[PDB]
Amino acid sequence: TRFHSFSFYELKNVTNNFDERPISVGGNKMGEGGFGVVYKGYVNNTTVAVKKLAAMITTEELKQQFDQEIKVMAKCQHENLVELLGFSSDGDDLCLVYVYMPNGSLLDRLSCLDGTPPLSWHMRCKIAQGAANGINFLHENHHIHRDIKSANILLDEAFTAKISDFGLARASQTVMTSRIVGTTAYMAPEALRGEITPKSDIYSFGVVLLEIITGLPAVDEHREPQLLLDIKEEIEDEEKTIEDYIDKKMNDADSTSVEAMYSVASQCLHEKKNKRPDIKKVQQLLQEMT
Ligand SMILES: CC(C)Nc1cc(Nc2ncc(C#N)cn2)ncc1C(=O)NC[C@@H](F)C(C)(C)O
Repeated sequence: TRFHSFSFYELKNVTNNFDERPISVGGNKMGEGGFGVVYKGYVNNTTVAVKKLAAMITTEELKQQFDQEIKVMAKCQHENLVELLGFSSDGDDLCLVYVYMPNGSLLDRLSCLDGTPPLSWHMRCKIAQGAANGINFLHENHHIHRDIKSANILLDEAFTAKISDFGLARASQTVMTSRIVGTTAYMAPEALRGEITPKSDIYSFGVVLLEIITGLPAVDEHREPQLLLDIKEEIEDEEKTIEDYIDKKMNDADSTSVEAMYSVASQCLHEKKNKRPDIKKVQQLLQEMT
C-alpha cells in the first residue's frame, strides 16, 4: 500500500545516468512507450525496472498519469499484476520503480527479441489465462485498464502473466471523456469515440489473443495486411482459415485448442460492446480450452 520514496539522484546512479542505449548494446534501456522509457536498475541488492515518464506530445498531464499509477497501484495488488516498489517526484523528472521482469513483455517474446526461444503453445495458454485473471481482478475492483496490449503484459521467470501500465487506468458500460487516450491498433470502436467502458478492455484482449495465436504484432507497416484485424475478416469471410495463420514457430500447437482460443478472441472482438463476453466468461472459456 504505502510506497518507498526514492530520490532522483539515487535512480540516476542505479541506471548509469539513465543510459538510453539498449541493454543489447551495453545500455540500460529495456523499452519505451509514448509516456516514458523503462531502464534496468540495481537498487539495494534488487534488480529493478525504472520507468522515467517523458513526452514521446503530452504536457503534464504526465503528472496526472503519475498520481493515477500510484493511486491504482496502492489499491490493486495481485498475482497477475506488476508490483510497484517506489517512486520519485523531483521537479519535472518523474520515476516509478517496479519489480524486474526476467522475461520482459509478451510482445517482445512473441517476436523473439534478443534471441529468446519462441514461446510453446503450452506457455501461450498459461499467459492468456494469467492475463485474463489480472483483467478480472481490475474489473472486480471497479477499474478499467484502458491500455491492454501485449507490450503491457509482462512475464516473470516462470512465464506468469503480469499486467502493467496503469497511468491511463480509471475507476468505474457507458462513461464519456473527450481527448482519446490509448494505443489505436488495440483500441475498441467505442474507445476511439470517447466511451470509457470495461468492455473496451475485452476487445483489446482479443487483439492480444490473435497476437498469441499468430505470433504477429497487431499492426506492422511492412506487412500485408498491415493490421492483424484484417486477417480476422479474411477468416470470417472464408478467404483464409485460422490454420493459415497459426504461428509457424510452435510445435506443441494443436488445432483443437488453437481454434478454441480463436473462438474466445472472435467473441472478444464483437463490434457491438454488449455482444462481447465479460471477463469472468472469458476466464471460463480459457480454463475450458485446457
Ligand atoms: C520495458 C519492457 C519491454 N521490458 C521489461 C519491463 C520490466 N518491468 C516493468 N514493470 C512495469 C512497467 C510499467 N508500467 C514497466 N516495466 N522488467 C523487465 C523488462 C525487460 O526487458 N526484462 C529483460 C528481458 F526482457 C530479457 C532478459 C529477455 O531481455
